[PDB]
Amino acid sequence: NAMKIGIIGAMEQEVAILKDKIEGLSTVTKAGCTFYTGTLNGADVVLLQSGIGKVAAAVGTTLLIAEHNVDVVLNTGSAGGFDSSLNLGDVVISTEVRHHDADVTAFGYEMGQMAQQPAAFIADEKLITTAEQALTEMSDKHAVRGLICTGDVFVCTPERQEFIRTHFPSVIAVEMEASAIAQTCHQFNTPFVVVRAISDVADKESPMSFDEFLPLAAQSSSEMVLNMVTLLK
Amino acid sequence: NAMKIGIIGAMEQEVAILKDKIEGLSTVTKAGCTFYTGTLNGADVVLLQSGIGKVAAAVGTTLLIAEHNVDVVLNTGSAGGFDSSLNLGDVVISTEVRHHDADVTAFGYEMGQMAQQPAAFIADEKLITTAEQALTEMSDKHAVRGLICTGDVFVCTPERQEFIRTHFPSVIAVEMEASAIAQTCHQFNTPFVVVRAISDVADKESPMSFDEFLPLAAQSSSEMVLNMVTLLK
Ligand SMILES: Nc1ncnc2cc[nH]c12
Ligand SMILES: Nc1ncnc2cc[nH]c12
Ligand SMILES: [Ca+2]
Ligand SMILES: [Ca+2]
Ligand SMILES: [Ca+2]
Ligand SMILES: [Cl-]
Ligand SMILES: [Cl-]
Ligand SMILES: [Cl-]
Ligand SMILES: [Cl-]
Ligand SMILES: [Cl-]
Repeated sequence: NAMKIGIIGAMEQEVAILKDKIEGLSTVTKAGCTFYTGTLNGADVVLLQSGIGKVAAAVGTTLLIAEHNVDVVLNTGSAGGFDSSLNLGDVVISTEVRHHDADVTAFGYEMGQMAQQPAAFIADEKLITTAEQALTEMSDKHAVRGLICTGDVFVCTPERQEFIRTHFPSVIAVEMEASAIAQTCHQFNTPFVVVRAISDVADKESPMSFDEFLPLAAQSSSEMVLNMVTLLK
Repeated sequence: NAMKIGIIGAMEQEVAILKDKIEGLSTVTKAGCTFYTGTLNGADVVLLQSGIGKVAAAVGTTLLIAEHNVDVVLNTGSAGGFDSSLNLGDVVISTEVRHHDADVTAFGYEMGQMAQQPAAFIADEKLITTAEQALTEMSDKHAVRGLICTGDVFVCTPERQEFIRTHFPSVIAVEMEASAIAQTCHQFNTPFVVVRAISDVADKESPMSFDEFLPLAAQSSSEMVLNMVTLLK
């Protein structure tokens, strides 16, 4: 018996680096998802390319846990930076994750809290400790640990930035899958962590420059995840 | 072999009427979802209580299709009315569904279209025909057929109604799961239809009157689904 490590990225570029390192690779496709199973430095992994956004991530995470038998989930890829200390390419590690675009305050929930869910999804303590160790193995890579907020939006306006900061002042980064991954993992009682890297600062120029910085972000976040899975073997 | 009809409702009250009609019932729970399997007037059904919101609906729909082997999906329950002809308790039938809260327009997608997804999810022609025949079997029940818009929000402010109407002028009703169910069905190439009923008109009065009319909405939409399953079996 060994841990089975799920790794989730949304986009082809976010998974390709890790894909090509897997040994004893097998491939499955289902519901628009691709699953690459094998070993990464002797760790048993299942690497999922989910697609973008909350529903795609939830579909894929569900399959990853229910059909691919993973024990923990690591979410890799790019994110939009909100913490002022971040630079492009820097790592972000989730302490917790929230939906920035959920509002059932009608019924007394706090902003971001989905009905019947906790207000925040707490990343696993052991996986955070593993992420810290993984970061030390990189060459002078800066990270920030903190709240990651997700919505079905690529944030690129000052108005949407101000809404998010009004309700989630501690937010360090935004993206489009983490809270779906985290919620699904909560429903399945599965440990998770998000270890992404910054592609942009979620401003008006960001949609145009995303593509130029995605390779950097994918490289950083992939190097984190490779170091983590090796630590977990 | 017979068609296996999946039926999805978010809340206990949305599934309770149908649950008690099932014959040869068996129950299982997974990931915060409850699945009620048996027959409804001789049709093979799997009735899912998913939970509220897009992620919960996606998790449940994924299990319903992948693990419970359903061939079609009917989404039941309550919705907030937008079309001016709708009264409390009236039925809404989806022609198509969109995410009202998705925005990746800066990458060229249209409003509401998720990246890597079609702009709208089209309800199945045969299931819509069946819904129309079910509606005729009711005693003088008014319905509107049209676009249903989903988001992770219980809509109850004029500002949010105005945003939705600005971007989706043909919307007939809003709710919190349909686009997740429909996207998941798209990904699984599974037919779907939404056949909900009106609990409120998505205004400032709607948070505190929802509960009074949820039983009415559950009654109408359950009667539609029961009529449909008899026809589809
Ligand atoms: N600005 C942004 N908004 C949402 N997701 C991402 C992912 C990278 N940049 C982002
Ligand atoms: N006003 C509303 N907004 C979202 N979903 C529902 C479901 C019933 N009424 C609704
Ligand atoms: Ca062992
Ligand atoms: Ca290789
Ligand atoms: Ca560019
Ligand atoms: Cl890509
Ligand atoms: Cl920090
Ligand atoms: Cl209920
Ligand atoms: Cl949800
Ligand atoms: Cl009509």
